Amino acid sequence: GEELFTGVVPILVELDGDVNGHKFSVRGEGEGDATNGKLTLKFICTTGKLPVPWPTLVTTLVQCFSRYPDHMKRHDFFKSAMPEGYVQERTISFKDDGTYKTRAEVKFEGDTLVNRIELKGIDFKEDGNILGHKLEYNFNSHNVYITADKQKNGIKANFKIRHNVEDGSVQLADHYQQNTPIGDGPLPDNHYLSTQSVLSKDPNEKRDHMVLLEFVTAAGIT
Amino acid sequence: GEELFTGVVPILVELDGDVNGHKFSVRGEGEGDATNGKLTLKFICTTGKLPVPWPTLVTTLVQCFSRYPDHMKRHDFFKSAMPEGYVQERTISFKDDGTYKTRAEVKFEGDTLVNRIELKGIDFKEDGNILGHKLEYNFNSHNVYITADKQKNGIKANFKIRHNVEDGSVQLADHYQQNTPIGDPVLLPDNHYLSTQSVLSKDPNEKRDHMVLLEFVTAAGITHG
Ligand SMILES: *c1ccc(O)c2ncccc12
Ligand SMILES: *c1ccc(O)c2ncccc12
Ligand SMILES: [Cs+]
Ligand SMILES: [Cs+]
Ligand SMILES: [Cs+]
Ligand SMILES: [Cs+]
Ligand SMILES: [Cs+]
Ligand SMILES: [Cs+]
Ligand SMILES: [Cs+]
Ligand SMILES: [Cs+]
Ligand SMILES: [Cs+]
Repeated sequence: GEELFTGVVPILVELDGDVNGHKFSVRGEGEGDATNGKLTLKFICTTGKLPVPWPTLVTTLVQCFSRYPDHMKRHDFFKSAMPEGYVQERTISFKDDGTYKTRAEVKFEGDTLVNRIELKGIDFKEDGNILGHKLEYNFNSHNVYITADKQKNGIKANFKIRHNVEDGSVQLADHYQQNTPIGDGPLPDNHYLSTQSVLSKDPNEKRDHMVLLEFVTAAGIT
Repeated sequence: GEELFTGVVPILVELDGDVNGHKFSVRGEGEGDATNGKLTLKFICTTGKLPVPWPTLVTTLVQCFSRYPDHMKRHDFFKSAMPEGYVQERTISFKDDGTYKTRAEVKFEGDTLVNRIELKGIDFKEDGNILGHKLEYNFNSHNVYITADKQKNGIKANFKIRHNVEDGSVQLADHYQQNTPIGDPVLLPDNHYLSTQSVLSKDPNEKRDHMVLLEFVTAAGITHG
């Protein structure tokens, strides 16, 4: 599938979410360069104010843009499932707080890469770090370990994401990730990805938004 | 002094370190844009394989290229020391491990911003996160609290750097930083903070132990202003 990702590919992300009843929608437009492992996107909240902090939606808001080095091309599941695409289902548990439950489809629609997502956050408490909006405008992770699930013909990943809290503490986010191809065609070994995220604001944007620049690279101590 | 950083300024970094007896040198070339708070550099180890993981040297490998907002220009200590420059002394205590001790001079040689540092690390353990090289190739986002030292006509800062470890844990690096002008008039700031976001990458066309660093630093904390 590593064919349609040479050159720059336009990205559209659509998310419809519901956290504790608070229903919202986010639309992100941009473009990705898998050759350089580069993502340049801009998300806005189409419905109004975002009920959760932007960093909390980073993991949910296209791993098919990660740069796989030429000697690790056998590890690329994300590209392989294209243009048929894959389904990314996730469960994100926030320590001492609520839980995100996401289901998304990442596929090629025309010559534009699309990530369409349904999100259901429940049992979220306040003050907290999510509903109370006390997470800083940044993002830290790594390194994410991807395994193959040959029993479902997809991949499984489990990782811990630490969100920096404004007081100086740390908000834990346990990600349990499952990916399963839509079509049939394409099974990687134990490898890790290395995305690096930087968050900013559009000075000419008076709405709720997040400008995301990202650097994803595949690597492996094997 | 701030008018020296309008536009793109070339940057030369030179780091000479000694960790547990292991001597090493790092040479960095790049350019910085203080208006956008952008910072592009490339560091190489000219003495061979780096004895320490790259992330631990990022904090020591030029805060005069940070983006200060229009209303906080009067609180920009770093640019006001230019072109004569400033001295930046640091003690970095790694929790349950050794300690870096650094002293740097950041000044304008010709039309080039040069950071010449001296590093000495002691009491590091071999099977630890640093000498055992257990740290992941990244760098977390941070918020530094910059305060004014009116007794040294300079500034003070103390912060916590979290380096990611391979086993899914965190290696804490406690930084103690003090910046002093030469004397020689400098702007002493009010209580404010810097926000830092870095990205480390490699050059595939380099066969030497290196680090390609991209960095975005912005200033905030003062209410208008
Ligand atoms: C997805 C998007 C951005 C990140 O920084 C990231 N880190 C770790 C795992 C997944 C992921
Ligand atoms: C210097 C460079 C990059 C960083 O991320 C950083 N963080 C905190 C203090 C200093 C510093
Ligand atoms: Cs743009
Ligand atoms: Cs939970
Ligand atoms: Cs499951
Ligand atoms: Cs040499
Ligand atoms: Cs290293
Ligand atoms: Cs120590
Ligand atoms: Cs980062
Ligand atoms: Cs001191
Ligand atoms: Cs002096």
